[PDB]
Amino acid sequence: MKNNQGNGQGHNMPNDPNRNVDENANANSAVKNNNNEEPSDKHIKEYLNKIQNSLSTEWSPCSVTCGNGIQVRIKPGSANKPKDELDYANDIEKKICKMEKCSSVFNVVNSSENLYFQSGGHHHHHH
Repeated sequence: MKNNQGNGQGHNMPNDPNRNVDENANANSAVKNNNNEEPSDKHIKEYLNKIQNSLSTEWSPCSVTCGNGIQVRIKPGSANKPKDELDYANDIEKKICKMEKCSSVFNVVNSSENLYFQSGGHHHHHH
């Protein structure tokens, strides 16, 4: 039988009552499908750097639903040469390919591709 509050929660950062809980709403909008939107330049240009570290000669899928697909990889001719000296404007070889299933006759859900859009979580909004 004690009348003292005690340590309880203890030292901690203050909460934000002003901030509203829109996480539930965000989850509903955190999923997209049946979209024919082409990949962004930011996404495409970052890919060059993303695979830059592991750049090699290989033919990759178009990776598009209704836009001119493009894959950029080291040119086979320059494959023998060190990759470090190879650059996008110097020896990188690329090709174009359009999606065959872009006949606009059958819907193609992109729910399976949603994971890419989401970072596997969500961040709250402050102020």
